[PDB]
Amino acid sequence: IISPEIMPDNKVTFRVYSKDASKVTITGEWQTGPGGVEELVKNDTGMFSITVGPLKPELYAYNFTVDGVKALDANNVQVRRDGTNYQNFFIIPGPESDLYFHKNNVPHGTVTKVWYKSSVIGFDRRMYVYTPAGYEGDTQRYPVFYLLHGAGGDEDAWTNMGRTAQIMDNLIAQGKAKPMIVVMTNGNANQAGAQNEVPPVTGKFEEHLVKDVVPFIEKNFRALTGKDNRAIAGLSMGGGHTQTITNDNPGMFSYIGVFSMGIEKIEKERDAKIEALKKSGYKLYWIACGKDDFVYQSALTLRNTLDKHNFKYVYRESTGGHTWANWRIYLSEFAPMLFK
Amino acid sequence: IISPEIMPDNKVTFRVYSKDASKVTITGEWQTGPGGVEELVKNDTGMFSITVGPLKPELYAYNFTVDGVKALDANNVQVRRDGTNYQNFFIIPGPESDLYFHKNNVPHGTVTKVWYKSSVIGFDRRMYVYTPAGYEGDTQRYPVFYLLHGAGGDEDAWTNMGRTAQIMDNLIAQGKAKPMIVVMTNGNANQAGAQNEVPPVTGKFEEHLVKDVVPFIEKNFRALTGKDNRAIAGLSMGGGHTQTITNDNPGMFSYIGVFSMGIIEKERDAKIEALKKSGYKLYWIACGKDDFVYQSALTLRNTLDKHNFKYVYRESTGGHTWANWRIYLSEFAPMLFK
Repeated sequence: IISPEIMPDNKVTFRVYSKDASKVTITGEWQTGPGGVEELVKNDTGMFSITVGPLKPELYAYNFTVDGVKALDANNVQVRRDGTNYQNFFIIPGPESDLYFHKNNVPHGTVTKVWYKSSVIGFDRRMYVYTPAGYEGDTQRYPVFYLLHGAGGDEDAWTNMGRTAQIMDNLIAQGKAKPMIVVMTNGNANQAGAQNEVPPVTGKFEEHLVKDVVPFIEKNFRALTGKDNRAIAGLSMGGGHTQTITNDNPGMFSYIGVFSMGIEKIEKERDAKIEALKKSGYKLYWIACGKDDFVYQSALTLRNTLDKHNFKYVYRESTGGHTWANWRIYLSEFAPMLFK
Repeated sequence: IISPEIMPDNKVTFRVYSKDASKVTITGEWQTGPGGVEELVKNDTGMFSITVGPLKPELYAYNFTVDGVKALDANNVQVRRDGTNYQNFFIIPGPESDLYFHKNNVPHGTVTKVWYKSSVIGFDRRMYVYTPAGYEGDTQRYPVFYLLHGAGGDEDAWTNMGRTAQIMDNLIAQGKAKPMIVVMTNGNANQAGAQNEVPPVTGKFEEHLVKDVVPFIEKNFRALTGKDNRAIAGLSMGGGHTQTITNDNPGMFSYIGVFSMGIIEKERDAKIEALKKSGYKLYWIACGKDDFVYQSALTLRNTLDKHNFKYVYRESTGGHTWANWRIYLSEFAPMLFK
C-alpha cells in the first residue's frame, strides 16, 4: 500500500486498510480553520482513501483518526515529534519547499547531541550542534548561530520540526549562506533534555546561555568569536529569550532575529537597554511575524518602541500565523543574511 | 489519562479512550506470541483498559490495534523505530533492566551523526559515533568498538532499539566497562543512511568499513589505534559482516563478537588458521537457544574447534530479539580492552 501517494499534479492520496473499521478521518496542515478534518471513503474491500489537493509546495504533517483513536500512517516512515505530539509528514516538491529536502548530491553537516555542565542551572544539559559539511578533517574556524525554540519544544525541535540540517546543508552547498555552526539549546531551565529521551530532573536559561553554553561551544568547537561572528534568533518564547540575552549583553551579538514575538523605574531600564544596544555596533536586527499571529500587535508595539529610539531594524511580515511552516521560512531567509 | 501505568508489583495498566471503537487490542513483547494478543475491556464511559503482568524487569515495546488498524499510545512519549516499524515502549525497573535507563546522576556521552566519504561504495554515508562522557574538554585518547546491526536496520538502530548510549553511559560510570568510542555504521551498502531521514540513493560494506570507516574514525576522533585497542561485534547479518571483516583482516581486531549468527572451503580454513595466529584476545559467540540460527552457530563453533581456535560461547534463553542483543552488548562491553 502506498500512503501518502504524491501525484504529478500535487494532489495527494492517503490510504488505510481495515475491513473492521467504520470511520477513518485525516487531520493535516493543509486544512483551513473552517474546513477542519476530512473523512476517508471506504471501498467494498476494506480500503479507506482520500485524495486532497492540489497542494502548494511545502512540508505537511498529518495523522489519522480511526474510530475515535489517533493513528499514524503505518506506510509512511517519515515521522516528526512536537513535544509529545507525533505526526507523519511529507514534502510536496517545488520552489518553496526545495530547501527542506535531504538531497543525495549535497555534502551533509554533522549533528552532535552533546552534554555540558551548567554552573547556572546546576546540572548537566543536552543541546544539538550542527557543524557544516567538511568540518571534520579541516582547520578552518566558523561563526556561530544560536537558534532558540519556543514553549513546548526542546533541543531536538529545530532539526526535527524545523528541518534545520537540511535547510543549512542546502543553503551552504548552494553558496547562499556562509558555512556556520548552529547551536540549538533546550530553552526550558527545568529540563536536562528532550522529554522523549530524558526523564524529568526567571532568567536562568538566558544567564546560562551566556555563561555556560557560549564558552562551551568556543572551547569545544572551531568557532570564530566576537559579536561580528555571533548570531542569535528564536521563536516566540525563544524570541523573548533572544531580546533578554541581547538587551542584557549589548555588544555580544551582531545578528539578532526575533521570530513571532513582541515586547516606571523599570520602564526607564528598558529604554536604557535599548539605547545601549542601539550603540553596540550590531549589524542586523531582524523581526519576522505572521500577519494573523495572535502576537501581531505586540510585535507592532516593539517596532514602534524601536522607531521612537531611532533603533534600526528590518521587519519581515508574512502570511499565516504561529506555525513551524513560518519558522522554517524565517530560518531560510535569516541564515543567508548572517556574517556578511 | 495515564498510559502505561506501572504498578508497585510490576503489573502494567494500559488505557485508550474511544466511544466509537468496537475492539481494541494490544500487542506487546511480554506476550506469548501472536495468539497471545490481548483485548482491552471497554467500560461504560468509553475508556478501554487492560492490566497485565506482573512482568519481569525489561524494556517492553507495544502498540494497540483499533478495529484492525495499528495505533500508537498517544499518552506515552517513548517511541522506538525498527526500520519502518514504530512502537511505544516502557522499562520495568529492576536488576535485569537497570542499564537501559537514562539516569540523572550519571555523566552522559555524546552521540554524533556524522557523514564520511566512501571510496569503496562511491558516495557519502552516515554513521553514529558515541564518545564517552567527558570526551569534550580533555585530551585523553580512547579505544574503539565497532558495532554492527542486522537486516532491516541502519546506523540509528543500536542507539534506538539497543539503548547503546544508556548501556554505555551506565557501564562506564559504574566502572564495569572502560571508556571507549562506539561506532555504529549503516551496514546496507546500497543506502547512504537511515531510511526515516535519508531517501534512497559484493562485500562492499565489509571492505569499506576497513578502508573508509576506520581511517575516518582514527583521523577525526581521539582514538587509540592497533588491534588491542579495536573491537568489533554484530548481530545476525552484522555478525556475518564481523566474521568476514576479521577473517579477511587478521590482526586488525583483538576483540570479536558474533551475536545470533553462524557460518571456497579451503580459503575459510586458511583464514581461520591465519586469525588463530593473530594474537586476538577474545572471540565471543552469543546465541539464544530458541534462535532459528542456533544450529548454524553450533556449526561455527565446531569449525573453530577443528582448528583448536579458542573462543567463548554464551548461550542464552530466547531467540532472535533485541532483548537478547541488548543483553549481549551489556556483557560484551565489560570484556573489552582488559
